[PDB]
Amino acid sequence: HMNNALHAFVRSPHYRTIPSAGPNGIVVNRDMLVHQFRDFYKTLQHCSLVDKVHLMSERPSVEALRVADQMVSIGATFLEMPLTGMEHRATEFMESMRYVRGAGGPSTLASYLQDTENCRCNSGDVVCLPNGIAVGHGPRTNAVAHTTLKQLFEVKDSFDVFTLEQEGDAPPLGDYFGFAGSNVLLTWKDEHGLLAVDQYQQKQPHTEMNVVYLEPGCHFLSFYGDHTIDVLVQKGYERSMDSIAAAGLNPIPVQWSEMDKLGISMRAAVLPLKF
Repeated sequence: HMNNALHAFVRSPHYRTIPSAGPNGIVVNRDMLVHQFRDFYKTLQHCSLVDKVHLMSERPSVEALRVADQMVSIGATFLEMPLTGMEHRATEFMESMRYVRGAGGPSTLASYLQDTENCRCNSGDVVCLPNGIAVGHGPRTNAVAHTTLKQLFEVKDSFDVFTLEQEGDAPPLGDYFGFAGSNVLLTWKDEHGLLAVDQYQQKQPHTEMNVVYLEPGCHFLSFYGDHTIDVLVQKGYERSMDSIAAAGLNPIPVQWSEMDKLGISMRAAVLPLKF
């Protein structure tokens, strides 16, 4: 066991402003929610995924829990997202950057995507792979972003940038499509994961991939980068947990019902910074 130098920033929920119901109308239990987040923070603390967990101060909007939206880390680059859809979150991202700097992190973030005209990109649509990234193309991440990410990182000699075309109702790619261990592909069993898997296996047909089919809705957390086998799995998805352990991985159950109902994946609630 060795320390991966990965730092995870999260923001605790503001109890007073937790909505009573999620975007679809299902009931949300704020007492359960703050319970689950404290347990989630403690789970991140003792596992192989991250090294150090940093808690950030409360803000009066449940959107501020989506700390992953601010940036994505590709290699040693901390790539800022364009603010075209989230101008109202500038002051939040700001405050988050003070926590990053205070922990010994970067002084600034790379502004390539912010300096590129008409570039739309969502951090969840970028998924880190063995020697490259898979980027979803669809309702959040447009083709300029794919063009820009390729010139930023693609190396044909190798670092691949796979474009995976998404349907209009696809969630961010990383919510249902991920990597674990050395060569394990994690994907949801719905139209979105199955399409992404069909596309990715054609673009990379040379290294055979162990595809693990999770149940649709099974929130999971695993970022490739030591090939640790720890994968956070939403508590309640029994068969998914079986599928993950059937592939030599370590499924770690996390109670996530209330953040699930809020529309916030575990991935969205953790800002992982590859120091």
